[PDB]
Amino acid sequence: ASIRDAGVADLPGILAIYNDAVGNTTAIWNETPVDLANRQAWFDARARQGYPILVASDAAGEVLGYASYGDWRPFEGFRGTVEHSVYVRDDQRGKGLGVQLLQALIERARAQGLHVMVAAIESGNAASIGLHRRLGFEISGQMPQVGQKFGRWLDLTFMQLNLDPTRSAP
Amino acid sequence: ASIRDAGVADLPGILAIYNDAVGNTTAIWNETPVDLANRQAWFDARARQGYPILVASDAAGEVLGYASYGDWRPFEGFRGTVEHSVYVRDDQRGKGLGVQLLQALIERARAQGLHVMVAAIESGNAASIGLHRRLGFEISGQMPQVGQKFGRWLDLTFMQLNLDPTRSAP
Ligand SMILES: C[S@](=N)(=O)CC[C@H](N)C(=O)O
Ligand SMILES: C[S@](=N)(=O)CC[C@H](N)C(=O)O
Repeated sequence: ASIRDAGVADLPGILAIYNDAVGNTTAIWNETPVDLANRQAWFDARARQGYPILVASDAAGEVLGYASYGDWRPFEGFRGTVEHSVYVRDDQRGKGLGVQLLQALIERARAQGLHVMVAAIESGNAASIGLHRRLGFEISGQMPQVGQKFGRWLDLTFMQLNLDPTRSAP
Repeated sequence: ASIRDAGVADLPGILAIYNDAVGNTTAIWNETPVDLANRQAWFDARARQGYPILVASDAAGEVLGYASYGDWRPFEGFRGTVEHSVYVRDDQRGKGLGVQLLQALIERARAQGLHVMVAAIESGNAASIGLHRRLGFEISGQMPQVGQKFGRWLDLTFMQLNLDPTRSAP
């Protein structure tokens, strides 16, 4: 697969992947599916902030997965920190697309001069925790029963990657 | 001091405390002061969500401190979790107002049917972390350099309290 910036034509594929995660996994703690308009607004909001939306695609242009990041917490002081998301279409798992997407995202974040990338992962998702660990992320939090989905409590694991360790001051 | 729900007449007092924290402390990671309208909007927004705003007041009716809570993360799955804030006027420290406000806030949260209360504390605030530890809060996050203020990086500590540990499922 090849990694590139998402275009409007990729939204339908992104939408399908997102809604599949919503209905079948704990990767996203939302149970209500969204529509195209919702993802179009999201697409525009990201462009407005200069934040990237990447997609793993093939020669045909099918969306095999996507990744992006946005603000983490609503306070001026967290401006050097973003929370990202990586979604691989179910049938494309086990092919390293997650690694390709996250590596590309890390490079864009660093190029944008950001300082820290935060990952919010459901604690039982060993596959995701491992992917992040091998890309430099370190566990920074374990928060039990802070979430819920499918009628059960869920635990959240926080991980983070410092994009510029030598930058001792903002 | 007595603890009661805030009213519109308490906003100027709350505004002063908030803005003083903005300019002189690392309790809130914002460096821009707000105006009364901002607080009035916040006041009405909390009421709409059924979230309380409590004030510690004296015989003269002065706001010696205030506390409240709101959503922690923007996803449906976190609806059982709230993030709180507690501010004591700077001349009223050492008078147990923080404990008084937090204990009252905890009871309100439990009564509203919430599952977890989260505190977001600058890691160097030993006093605040100790106060929360004594109220049953446990450390669940330690994130280096995710914030900044006064031209330096700041570390964030997350602490949490399960309000109803016997509730097996949401
Ligand atoms: C919904 S969740 N388990 O907190 C994951 C959120 C995802 N990283 C996002 O930024 O949309
Ligand atoms: C700005 S901060 N250090 O993340 C504290 C935020 C505070 N708990 C609040 O809810 O507004």
